[PDB]
Amino acid sequence: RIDDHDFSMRPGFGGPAIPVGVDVQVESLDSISEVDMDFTMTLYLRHYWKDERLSFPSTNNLSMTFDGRLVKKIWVPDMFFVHSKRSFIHDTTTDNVMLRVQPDGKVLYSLRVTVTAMCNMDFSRFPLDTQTCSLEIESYAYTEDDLMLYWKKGNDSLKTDERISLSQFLIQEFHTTTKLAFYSSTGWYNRLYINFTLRRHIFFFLLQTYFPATLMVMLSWVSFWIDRRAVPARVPLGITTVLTMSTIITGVNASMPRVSYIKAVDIYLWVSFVFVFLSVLEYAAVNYLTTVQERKEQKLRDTHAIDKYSRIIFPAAYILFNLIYWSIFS
Amino acid sequence: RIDDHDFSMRPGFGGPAIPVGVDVQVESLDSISEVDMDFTMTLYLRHYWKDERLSFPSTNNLSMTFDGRLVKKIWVPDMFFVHSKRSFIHDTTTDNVMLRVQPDGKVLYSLRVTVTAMCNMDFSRFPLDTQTCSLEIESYAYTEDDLMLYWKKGNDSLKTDERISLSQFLIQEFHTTTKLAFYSSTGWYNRLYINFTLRRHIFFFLLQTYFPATLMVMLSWVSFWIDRRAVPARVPLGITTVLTMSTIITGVNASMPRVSYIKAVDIYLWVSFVFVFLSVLEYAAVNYLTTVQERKEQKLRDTHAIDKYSRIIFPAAYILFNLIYWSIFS
Amino acid sequence: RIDDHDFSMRPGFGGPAIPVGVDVQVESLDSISEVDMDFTMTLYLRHYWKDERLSFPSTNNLSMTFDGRLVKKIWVPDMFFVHSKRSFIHDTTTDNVMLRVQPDGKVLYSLRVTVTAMCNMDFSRFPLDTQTCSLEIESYAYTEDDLMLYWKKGNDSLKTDERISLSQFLIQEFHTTTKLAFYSSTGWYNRLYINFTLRRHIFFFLLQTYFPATLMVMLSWVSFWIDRRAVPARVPLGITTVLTMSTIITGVNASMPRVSYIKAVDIYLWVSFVFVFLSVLEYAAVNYLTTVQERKEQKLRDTHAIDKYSRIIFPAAYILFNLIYWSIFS
Amino acid sequence: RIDDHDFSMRPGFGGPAIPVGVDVQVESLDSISEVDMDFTMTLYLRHYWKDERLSFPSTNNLSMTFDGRLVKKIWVPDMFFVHSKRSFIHDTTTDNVMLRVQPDGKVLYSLRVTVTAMCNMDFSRFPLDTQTCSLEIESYAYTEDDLMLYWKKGNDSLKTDERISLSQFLIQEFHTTTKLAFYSSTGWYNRLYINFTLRRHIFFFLLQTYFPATLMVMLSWVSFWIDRRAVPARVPLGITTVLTMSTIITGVNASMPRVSYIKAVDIYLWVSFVFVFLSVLEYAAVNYLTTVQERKEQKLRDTHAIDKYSRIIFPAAYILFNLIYWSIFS
Amino acid sequence: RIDDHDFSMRPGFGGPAIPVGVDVQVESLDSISEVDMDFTMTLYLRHYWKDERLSFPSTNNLSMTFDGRLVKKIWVPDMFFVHSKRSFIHDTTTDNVMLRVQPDGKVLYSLRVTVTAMCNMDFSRFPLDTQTCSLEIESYAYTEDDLMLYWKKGNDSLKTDERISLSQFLIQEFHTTTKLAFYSSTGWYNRLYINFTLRRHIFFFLLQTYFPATLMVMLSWVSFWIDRRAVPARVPLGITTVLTMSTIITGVNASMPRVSYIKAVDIYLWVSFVFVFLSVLEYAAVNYLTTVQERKEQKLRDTHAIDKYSRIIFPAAYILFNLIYWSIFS
Ligand SMILES: C=C(C)[C@@H]1[C@H]2OC(=O)[C@@H]1[C@]1(O)C[C@H]3O[C@]34C(=O)O[C@H]2[C@]14C
Ligand SMILES: *[C@@H]1O[C@H](CO)[C@@H](O)[C@H](O)[C@H]1NC(C)=O
Ligand SMILES: *[C@@H]1O[C@H](CO)[C@@H](O)[C@H](O)[C@H]1NC(C)=O
Ligand SMILES: *[C@@H]1O[C@H](CO)[C@@H](O)[C@H](O)[C@H]1NC(C)=O
Ligand SMILES: *[C@@H]1O[C@H](CO)[C@@H](O)[C@H](O)[C@H]1NC(C)=O
Ligand SMILES: *[C@@H]1O[C@H](CO)[C@@H](O)[C@H](O)[C@H]1NC(C)=O
Ligand SMILES: *[C@@H]1O[C@H](CO)[C@@H](O)[C@H](O)[C@H]1NC(C)=O
Ligand SMILES: *[C@@H]1O[C@H](CO)[C@@H](O)[C@H](O)[C@H]1NC(C)=O
Ligand SMILES: *[C@@H]1O[C@H](CO)[C@@H](O)[C@H](O)[C@H]1NC(C)=O
Ligand SMILES: *[C@@H]1O[C@H](CO)[C@@H](O)[C@H](O)[C@H]1NC(C)=O
Ligand SMILES: CCCCCCCC
Ligand SMILES: CCCCCCCC
Ligand SMILES: CCCCCCCC
Ligand SMILES: CCCCCCCC
Ligand SMILES: CCCCCC
Ligand SMILES: CCCCCC
Ligand SMILES: CCCCCC
Ligand SMILES: CCCCCC
Ligand SMILES: CCCCCC
Ligand SMILES: CCCCCC
Ligand SMILES: CCCCCC
Ligand SMILES: CCCCCC
Ligand SMILES: CCCCCC
Ligand SMILES: CCCCCC
Ligand SMILES: CCCCCC
Ligand SMILES: CCCCCC
Ligand SMILES: CCCCCC
Ligand SMILES: CCCCCC
Ligand SMILES: [Cl-]
Ligand SMILES: [Cl-]
Repeated sequence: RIDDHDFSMRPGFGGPAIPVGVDVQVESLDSISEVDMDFTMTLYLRHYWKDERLSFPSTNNLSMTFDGRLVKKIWVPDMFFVHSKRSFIHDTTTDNVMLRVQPDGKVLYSLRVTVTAMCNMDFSRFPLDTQTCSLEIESYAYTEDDLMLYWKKGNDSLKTDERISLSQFLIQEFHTTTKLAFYSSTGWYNRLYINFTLRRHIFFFLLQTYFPATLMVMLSWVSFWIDRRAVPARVPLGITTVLTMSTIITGVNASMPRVSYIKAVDIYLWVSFVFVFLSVLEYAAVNYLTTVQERKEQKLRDTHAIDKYSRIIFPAAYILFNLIYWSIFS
Repeated sequence: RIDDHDFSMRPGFGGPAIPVGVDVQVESLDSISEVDMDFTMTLYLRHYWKDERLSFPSTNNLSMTFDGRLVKKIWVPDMFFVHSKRSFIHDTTTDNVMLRVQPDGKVLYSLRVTVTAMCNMDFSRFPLDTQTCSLEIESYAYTEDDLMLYWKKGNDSLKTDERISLSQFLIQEFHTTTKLAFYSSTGWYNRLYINFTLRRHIFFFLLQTYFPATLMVMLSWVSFWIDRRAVPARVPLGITTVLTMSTIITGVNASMPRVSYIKAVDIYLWVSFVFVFLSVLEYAAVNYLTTVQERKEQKLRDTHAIDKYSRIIFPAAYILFNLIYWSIFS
Repeated sequence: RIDDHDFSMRPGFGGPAIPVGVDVQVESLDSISEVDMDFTMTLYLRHYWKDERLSFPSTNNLSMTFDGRLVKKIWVPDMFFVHSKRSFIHDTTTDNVMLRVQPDGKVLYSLRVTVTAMCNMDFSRFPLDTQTCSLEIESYAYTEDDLMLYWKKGNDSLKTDERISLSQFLIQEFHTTTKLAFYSSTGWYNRLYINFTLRRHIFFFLLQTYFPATLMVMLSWVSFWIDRRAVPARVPLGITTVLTMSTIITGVNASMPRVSYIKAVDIYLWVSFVFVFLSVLEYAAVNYLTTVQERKEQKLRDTHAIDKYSRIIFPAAYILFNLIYWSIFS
Repeated sequence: RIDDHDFSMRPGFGGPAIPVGVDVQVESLDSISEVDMDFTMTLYLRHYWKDERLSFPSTNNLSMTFDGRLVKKIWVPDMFFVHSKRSFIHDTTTDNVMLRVQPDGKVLYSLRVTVTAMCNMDFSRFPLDTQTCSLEIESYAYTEDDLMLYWKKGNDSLKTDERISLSQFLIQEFHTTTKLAFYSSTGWYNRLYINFTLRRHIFFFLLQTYFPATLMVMLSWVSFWIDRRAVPARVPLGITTVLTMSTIITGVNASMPRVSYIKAVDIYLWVSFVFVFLSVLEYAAVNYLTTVQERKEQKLRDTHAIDKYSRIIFPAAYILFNLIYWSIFS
Repeated sequence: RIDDHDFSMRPGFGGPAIPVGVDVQVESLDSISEVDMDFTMTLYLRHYWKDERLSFPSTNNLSMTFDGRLVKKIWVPDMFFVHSKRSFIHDTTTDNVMLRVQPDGKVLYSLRVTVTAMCNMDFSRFPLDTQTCSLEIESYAYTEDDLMLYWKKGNDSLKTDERISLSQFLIQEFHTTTKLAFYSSTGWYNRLYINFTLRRHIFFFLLQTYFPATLMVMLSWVSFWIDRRAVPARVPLGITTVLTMSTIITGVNASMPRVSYIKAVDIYLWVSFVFVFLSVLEYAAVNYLTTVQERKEQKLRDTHAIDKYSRIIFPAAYILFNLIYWSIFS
């Protein structure tokens, strides 16, 4: 009896709020953006409510599935995703819409959607960071006085596919919560949350960034073991180490997020750069002192202490730095 | 009585202009494009007007929320964003539209939209710049004689979310204004403005750009303290420092905005490059003078002054440059 | 008699399930993304079923072709692609839809669609890896009690275009299968699968990555055949070889997948890098020992063993590593 | 009286052609793509014509504004942009359409559109080039016998926003013209043209490209003043200068247009590269001659002329090249 | 008399096939993608057929042009592009559709469309390659028994714009062909082909890639003319040349197509790399032999043949390689 009723008014229009239950199955997590600070998810969204205007006579007490072109002729709750950037409903080969109605008016409605939603990421410990994210569901036009939104089975209303995986992150700790939201100009609304945690894998970053910089720092210590008389052997080695470290730094910066603070990897890289710089300065000082001594001996007419002490001081300083660093950012 | 009226005509058609009030809540600022000089904002837009054709009997003077499919059967204000590049209305899971009507005909109409709009950025002080942006709302079809547009609550009609954030900028000073606009061929219209100010964070740029250039300039000064007899040691240091500075400049230029004037960072980088070039020329001059002196000695049959004066002159000049630069731009 | 029936209800509504057969012809395989882990396909999809509501009088028992605007007036199966990211129906110059009806109600329905679908990839043997993929077809609203989905001709139902070719992969082993799916809140559904296997071509990687690293290792081995007394000849060669290998590694990393586990190419490149590093350290040790001996003889007042042994030891270790590597990874 | 007419037929159907006037205001120039040779423009397009089927009684002879849903119910001129690649009408918060009708049937119709259209470009003088572009408006379905398209006022029909600007170009000389177009299979049509000129800002390219190459040539000239007995000093400087120039050329080539002819900047860069190459060859010749003479003198048992002549010849040749180059391309 | 007919059936439904002629004017060739293997074209597509149901009384025997909203109420041929990736019809400021009807029922129907279509490119001779491409037009629903598709004027039915051009290719030899296509499940269909040939310009590659590799190979040959006693001159030169060649190869490989076989440019580049490698090995051999002879002289107590032989062998071998290469690949 579609044609006999006005479906621009909710069930119970003018009376108490109508309960609407929600059930979600998560299908996949498609991508994460560190410059845009958002994520994309595909899910099946289910609604439960009753409308006495949709009853029909039957002897079986069983639900029937209808084509889905009928959805545009009846009242349907208006859910939307808060703090989202873009979304759409899949529609091949037809709209991905299910409608099942029982003889007493109970309705099950189901959509397949894709949502891109924002989140606040902290990179102060990158690439050792851990992030938390949430997707928020809320009705748009109806306040809690007209429509009451809740999880259909409480904590049991959220399911996930076994094939959910991201190549760069470990996904854990799915759960659901609720909260009441307030708008100064419209009223009070009930929000539903889907929360989860992401843990990044660190092997790639270690192998591609920490390994080369440490190797170049250790290469800069070769200079201390070379006879100081070979100036065109010790100067080129230091300057080439500086050039290699700078090129590595640029190549790494080509792929990094940009924030108003500095990530742990930046601290590591610039400490290595300063170490190489100080090695070059030390050799310059040694050469100057040797020349001065030669001039004084001419006027009057072995390993230099600085080299033999730096051979111990430099490795100790780097080892201490690494101990503190991997005790803090473990 | 939707079917009993013609809603292609405005309320008060043929008579005085109909007042329309506006109220905006800002949800987020998504991105800033320095190449295209624009920004993307998501907001809630609310309209207020009275229409006697939409009155209905009641007892409680309370507004009732209707489905939202009636927005295409009644008259609605026609507003658009001026100097925008693209925009859309969110439509998952349905159109994000609210409609509330009071018994006497007062209407509340609400939309959720995403808009990309342009702004004129001045990069002459980059990366220390400050920009002023604005978003403009105006009616399209109706001049001020047909439609009167104003802020609903004065300067209290703009609200912002606590989660507004940008990774590169600090946002401040949201406020609203009005101004009359004129088109030669159509008439006079009234604009509404939303203004805000953006200030860039500078630590990332300092560490990634200013620090390595200073370090390379300081490394170019070691040549002054090395014995002038070691030509195959002093020449490679200068040419390698020049090469490293060139690679750093290229890597920096890869990510910068292009303008017909110079930004502060380019001034700093090219002054450093000139310093390294001059150091190479100084060693060339010393070598030539030494050779000439030796030739004179042969035909007749200590530290060269240039080095001992350059060791003082170069750091003093660079410090003077840094003082002037960081007093001008700070 | 389109106007005499209600086509919001399936044929057999209230009774046994309606059998629906499926045929597919694959037209092309468009692209593969190793970052988002998906593939794009264009195919022709065909549906077969009977509907006695679509009969008409005739003497020929021959199919008639109808315009295709009639598709939106009649009941049609609602197939969708499981685990897909986006899809669309081509619509130039009109919708690519065919409708062909026999006098007794047998219906042939055909669409041209493009689908992007996700697939999990294992990159541990990259670039020698073999990948498998599948596309899944299922009904959205009807369970196996309402709709019976099957392959129309069993194994003969899948045809492919002669022109299917990807520049990076060899495509083989197309075949089909079926499985029964379950959703905890809706019911049981029958899934159809299209399976295929990809084999990557390896010539490009052999030319671009393995060759330069081997050449650089053999170039670094030159150091052991140069007289050890030429320190400013032997040190620069090693440090420049390290710089070149780092440049090569960065250039290769620019185009490689990022996973938490190590790929074969990364193992090869970093083993080569360590070989060069060890060569530099060996020369440093030789220089130090020579200087120590000279000082000892002065206090008391030919080829060094290490170089002679390294000329044999280094190539043998590299050849053994290569044999192991190419036995493990084929 | 919309419902009493058939609006598939133009006014005057079967008789003389209906005149249509056009007036345009340009709002912005959004972007320019040198790779694809196109530009993006946003404009307001206005149409003027008379249709007596749209008359109505009135007492004040004043134009009235209608909702804009009526455009789809009445006849409208069908203008399109020739040689465009894509376009759209802005539709937030509704279609940006104005419709004003006078009591005697005169109609004003106004659209806000964004068009991307091609502009052919000659890069032979890049980056000192000047380009011209045009946007073309034409009727699709009606020939000059059915529709007469003209500029509503003349040269005064084009207005531009005060804020139109580009980050790379100076915009000048907006004006209009008309021409008659012919299609072999359909007929003759009127075209309207909007013409403008773009001139590039040179400074950025000068500083980023010409300055480094000149500095590197002047650095390669340093070799001529170094004592010819310092072979391990003179060879590295030349080879490192060549490497630096190659790196600069690659970094610049990352950003340049690709055409079948040669741009000016390529001429400058490759001439500089040839100069550095020649400097290296001259040093090689000097060393060979010195060794030959030394061997002859030993068997029998000052500055070399080539160096003293190169010190004069190289700067003079480069200065002559610059004097010619900056005169040809002005 | 639109409402008096059922236009869901083709003209002649139940009888012989209806002839449809096709006429095409090509407006532009917009882009070519070598990574995707496709191209984009904009064209005007014209159809001719007769329909007695569209006859109307008249006195002038002339064509009448209709609005184009009638296309959704009458029967229209269903052409589509085979092996296409995406396409659309331009719709600014309205649908770019023309419809003309003669009194006897003959119809001219015209569309302006943009199509992306695939092409199998062969890059063996890149960048000296020549490619052929085609665009295919076919009906979707009607077999050759129901609809006869043919060129309206034979080979004179294809016209091309005078402004068609591509920056990287020369376009030649537009012509048309036809063929009969078979589908195993549906039937036989007529296809129309639009052919063209593309020739790549090679000046860009000759300047950017071949020239510097030849220059670096010739720079490697300088070492043979340098006194062999200057080891720290001849070793650094070779290693720096190797580094420069590797950087050049990386920079050019950054942008080139990837295939399972080797392109001509990679053959040239890697042969050059091998030449530089062999020069380094030759100098190492010379140094070792000289040291061995000096040791023999010590135990007993001119230019080396290898260098003077290589001064002839290396240039001649490179010349032979170039003569063969430029004779095979033209
Ligand atoms: C630019 C580079 C690679 C380095 C720089 O210093 C080095 O040690 C490298 C070397 O290749 C070897 C040595 O000849 C060099 C020189 O004097 O400066 C340069 C030369 C060319
Ligand atoms: C869901 O989990 C939360 C975790 O804190 C818990 O507080 C809540 O009681 C749980 N609800 C159900 C229904 O299990
Ligand atoms: C509310 O009702 C009172 C009467 O009780 C009336 O005076 C007042 O105008 C009403 N307000 C509105 C906004 O309709
Ligand atoms: C709103 O407040 C701002 C605060 O700076 C003020 O400048 C402006 O004049 C105020 N406008 C009105 C209408 O009160
Ligand atoms: C086709 O016609 C034959 C008679 O020649 C008849 O026996 C058969 O049932 C018909 N088939 C269909 C599908 O109508
Ligand atoms: C049917 O074909 C598929 C193709 O992959 C094959 O796997 C399967 O074994 C075949 N089954 C039979 C019964 O032939
Ligand atoms: C213009 O308007 C005046 C009234 O101001 C009216 O008298 C006159 O007839 C109108 N002219 C036309 C051409 O409509
Ligand atoms: C419009 O003005 C321009 C100004 O340069 C002129 O070139 C052109 O001929 C004028 N056209 C007409 C129609 O007056
Ligand atoms: C040609 O047109 C005239 C009307 O001008 C008409 O009378 C005549 O029948 C037409 N001839 C043909 C062959 O259609
Ligand atoms: C059209 O021209 C092509 C050119 O190759 C030729 O093959 C074909 O036979 C021609 N057809 C006609 C009808 O002239
Ligand atoms: C194989 C990875 C080694 C990483 C070492 C990191 C030392 C800080
Ligand atoms: C044609 C390239 C061959 C590369 C072989 C690499 C062996 C480690
Ligand atoms: C700051 C621009 C310098 C340009 C120098 C050009 C020399 C030919
Ligand atoms: C200006 C183009 C030079 C091309 C040289 C090619 C040498 C093989
Ligand atoms: C800059 C190093 C100088 C050393 C003086 C002892
Ligand atoms: C070498 C540091 C490893 C740290 C692992 C958490
Ligand atoms: C955040 C660092 C600021 C430094 C100002 C001199
Ligand atoms: C404002 C122009 C500055 C140029 C500096 C080289
Ligand atoms: C080219 C500069 C050298 C200076 C010697 C007088
Ligand atoms: C398993 C990690 C190997 C790293 C070799 C450098
Ligand atoms: C790195 C120096 C090696 C010294 C071993 C005796
Ligand atoms: C390679 C240059 C040699 C010069 C002989 C005059
Ligand atoms: C630049 C000074 C040159 C002197 C030549 C004798
Ligand atoms: C240094 C060349 C400047 C040219 C200005 C047009
Ligand atoms: C055509 C490929 C040849 C490869 C030779 C190693
Ligand atoms: C590595 C090549 C050395 C040549 C003398 C055996
Ligand atoms: C002395 C010049 C030899 C040239 C051989 C090609
Ligand atoms: C096709 C021209 C080749 C020129 C090689 C020097
Ligand atoms: Cl580099
Ligand atoms: Cl480099």
